[PDB]
Amino acid sequence: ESSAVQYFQFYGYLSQQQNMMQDYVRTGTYQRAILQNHTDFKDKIVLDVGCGSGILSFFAAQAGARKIYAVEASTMAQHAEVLVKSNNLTDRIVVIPGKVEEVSLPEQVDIIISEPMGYMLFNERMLESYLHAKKYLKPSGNMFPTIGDVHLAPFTDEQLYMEQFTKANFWYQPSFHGVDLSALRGAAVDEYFRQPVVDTFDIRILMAKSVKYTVNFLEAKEGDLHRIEIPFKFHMLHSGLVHGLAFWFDVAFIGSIMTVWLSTAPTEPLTHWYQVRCLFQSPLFAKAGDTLSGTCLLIANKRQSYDISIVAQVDQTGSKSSNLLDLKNPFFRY
Amino acid sequence: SSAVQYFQFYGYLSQQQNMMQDYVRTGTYQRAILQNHTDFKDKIVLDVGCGSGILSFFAAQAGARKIYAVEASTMAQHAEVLVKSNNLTDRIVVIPGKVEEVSLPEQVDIIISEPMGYMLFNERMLESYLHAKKYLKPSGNMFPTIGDVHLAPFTDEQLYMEQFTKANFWYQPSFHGVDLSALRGAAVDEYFRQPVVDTFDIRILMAKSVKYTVNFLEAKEGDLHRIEIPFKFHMLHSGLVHGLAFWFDVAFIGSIMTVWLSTAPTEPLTHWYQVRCLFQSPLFAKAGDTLSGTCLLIANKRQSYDISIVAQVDQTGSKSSNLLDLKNPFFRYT
Ligand SMILES: NC[C@@H](CC[C@H](N)C(=O)O)C[C@H]1O[C@@H](n2cnc3c(N)ncnc32)[C@H](O)[C@@H]1O
Ligand SMILES: NC[C@@H](CC[C@H](N)C(=O)O)C[C@H]1O[C@@H](n2cnc3c(N)ncnc32)[C@H](O)[C@@H]1O
Repeated sequence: ESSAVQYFQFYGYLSQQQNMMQDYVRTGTYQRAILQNHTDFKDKIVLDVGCGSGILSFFAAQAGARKIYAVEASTMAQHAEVLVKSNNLTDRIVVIPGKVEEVSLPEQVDIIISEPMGYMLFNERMLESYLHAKKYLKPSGNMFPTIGDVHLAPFTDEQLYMEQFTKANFWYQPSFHGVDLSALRGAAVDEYFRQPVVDTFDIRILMAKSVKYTVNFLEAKEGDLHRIEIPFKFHMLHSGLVHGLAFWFDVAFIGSIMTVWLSTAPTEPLTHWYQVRCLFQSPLFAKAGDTLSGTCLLIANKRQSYDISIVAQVDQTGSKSSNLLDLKNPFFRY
Repeated sequence: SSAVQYFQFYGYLSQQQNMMQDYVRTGTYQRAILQNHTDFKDKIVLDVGCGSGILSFFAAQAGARKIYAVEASTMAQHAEVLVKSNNLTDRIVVIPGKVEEVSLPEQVDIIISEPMGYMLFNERMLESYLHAKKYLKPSGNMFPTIGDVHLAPFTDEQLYMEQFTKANFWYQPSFHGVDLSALRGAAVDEYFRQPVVDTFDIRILMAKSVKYTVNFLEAKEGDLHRIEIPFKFHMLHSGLVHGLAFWFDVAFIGSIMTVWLSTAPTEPLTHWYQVRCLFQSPLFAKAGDTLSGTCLLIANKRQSYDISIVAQVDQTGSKSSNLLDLKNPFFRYT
């Protein structure tokens, strides 16, 4: 409820915009996607969903768009309008303060642009507002990004596991200043392992080819994203302990001229999204040739995020791990 | 509304652990309670905001007959588990709820609490601690008994320049084609509004500190809604005053012994560090000059304070006026 207030306050700070804008892979790929697909913009009507500082709307204008509606719900809207004026684009970019679910637009649009992707793609639940915005999209219209692929792969990383395990085991102490805390170990492990780990890693820690789950933004309905079910079956390529699942995502800007990809894969140049790892509370032993199967379930919550459920098992042994994660509250290990 | 987020934060075992592991903090509380055993032996105790229960366990180690441990977060349930597993059900009673809303079955001899935040007053929990005196027997004691806030002018060219280094990101005429320069002034203002949390060498301090004292035995809840701290500094060192540094001490004034808990820069580091409020316009002062003004802390709806600092060099008449948001500190400690 009031969780939404804090969400939009976060985006009101220029300090946050600076960090975002300094992701050169993010900013550069968006610009390339838009400019190299200029025919998708030339003399067209554009909607920018959550424009922030206005940067994507400026790209749209660079690509020759006739009119851009730049919708922003935080007080960043005021700073956007300052930039539109100072950059002499008042005749083309129209900042509209407010939520995209609530504002009126005078016109339907040829193309929607946005950066709705959060950590693990889904965090922030902005994909829903992005899909909601399709009420303004003409029949023959496009969305940038067009689709999104989430990848997941099993990883081995004892150092990470043991760091999180060691923190939780503070609550295994039997005489902390003479007090037995040990009755709370189970609660601590639950809590610490509930946090997804945001950082990057060497790809050599991945034990199988990634499973991918695609969302088509042209086709999906807002309601589809309330419950996201991702089944998986990994064919294990290396033997060892599986400490959890690594997550990343790519998005594609499928234009009339080119498809441009923005990847957050660990094989690609680093972005501010990094990668996301969900640890198992207890690792699963797998041998090469084994199959690790189960289900990643994402359930939309009232905190602009998802409750994550990961159930995984080594088919050959019946060894099973069940995990609950709180995507809203990641551990930023970088 | 932001009270809900406040209590959610303390519902995490990791946040409780953060404070428990502050050795200076937790060890000093234990030593103040145990070394003043006669203030506790066979006595009735109220622990305001018991969290994990750790201070209530210390009161039990010191021989208290009965300890009412009040906790408003869901941490109350975990504290209860610890009381059971430590076989202290007969002596420690966990009462879930806000100290302003629950009922106690009897009046107490002594109130213990750790309600300090940054610059002493952040989080406004001292209002709850003072509110709790409605449960205190006449001539009952409080641990801590008094609190001192210290302020002193500092010089720190590196810290000051940093603000411009960061804000100057906006001072560029073609960021991917966009003139960002019109936002530089707003970016500067933003950074100066955040109090800086980290530690420093005492050599940066330009004058003897002044102190503002709260006597918890005497103070009323309402006294903390507006805190006016006048200051006159007779300058020890010539230089540019880049702002005011803040720290605090509390004293536990027991029957046997007074024990001090200090967060001073001359003392070992605690989880509170120290806090510096910068001046966007610095003040030049020579040794022997007097730097006078007022630091006014005005309580706000976000469990924090709006900080207004006005300072002048009496000899030159040159002044600096500053507004900071204590709810949004910059954590600089690296
Ligand atoms: N993480 C990227 C960020 C900026 C991207 C931008 N393109 C930048 O680079 O500046 C998303 C933006 O979307 C806004 N936002 C989120 N939801 C909504 C909404 N429902 N209605 C309007 N704005 C929203 C939110 O306040 C934020 O400023
Ligand atoms: N300062 C940190 C901590 C000390 C923990 C422990 N004592 C430690 O020293 O380790 C304060 C505790 O007070 C609770 N709290 C804050 N306000 C209230 C209130 N009005 N009513 C009940 N609980 C409150 C709050 O949820 C938190 O658990």
